[PDB]
Amino acid sequence: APTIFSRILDKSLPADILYEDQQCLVFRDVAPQAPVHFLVIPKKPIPRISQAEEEDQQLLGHLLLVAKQTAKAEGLGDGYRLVINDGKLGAQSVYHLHIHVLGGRQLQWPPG
Amino acid sequence: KSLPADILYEDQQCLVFRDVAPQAPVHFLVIPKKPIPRISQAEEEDQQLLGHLLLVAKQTAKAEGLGDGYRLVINDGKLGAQSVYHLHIHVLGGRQLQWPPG
Ligand code: NA
Repeated sequence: APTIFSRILDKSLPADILYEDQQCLVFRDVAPQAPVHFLVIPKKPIPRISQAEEEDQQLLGHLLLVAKQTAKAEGLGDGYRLVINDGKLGAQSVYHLHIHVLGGRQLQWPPG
Repeated sequence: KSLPADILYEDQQCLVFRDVAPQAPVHFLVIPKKPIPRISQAEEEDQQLLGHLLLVAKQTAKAEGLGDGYRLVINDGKLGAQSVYHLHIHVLGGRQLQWPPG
């Protein structure tokens, strides 16, 4: 059961790719919820953060470092929010691990 | 009346404690013991620690009974609504989270 992210990864679905390496891919959200809204995904198709395991420690740290690097590259110096959704109550849309990065507006509280 | 503080988890690398102004029936906070003021100021040397914090977040979520789903949130700076200038991972569960996430 590959998710739609398999098409972003294999480039069969065009996307605005901000960053790519052997471990991960970064691309703009199809439906931005802020002036800047992008996703950091692992190439390893970890379905959800609840299903990450000890072996994924280095990859998970790499995803946060790529998120904060890309946030700087996208001019989010006045701040931003990183979001990971798990499961139904999380509103997880796609069952491939992704970090949302939202900036360029005041994010409110609570976070949904 | 702010709720009583409570540590859910502690190891050599981190502390997990309840949010005393919770925004969900389950709402806790994952912090490194290492002084990292904000995620934008993490550096390459923090890679293992940052993955450790996400694994602790997921593990604590399971211990708190968040099997139906939950949300992890990291705020950076004023536009992120970052309230304390120390790295915090917010974990929220026990209700439907909405979209957008603020
Ligand atoms: Na201690």
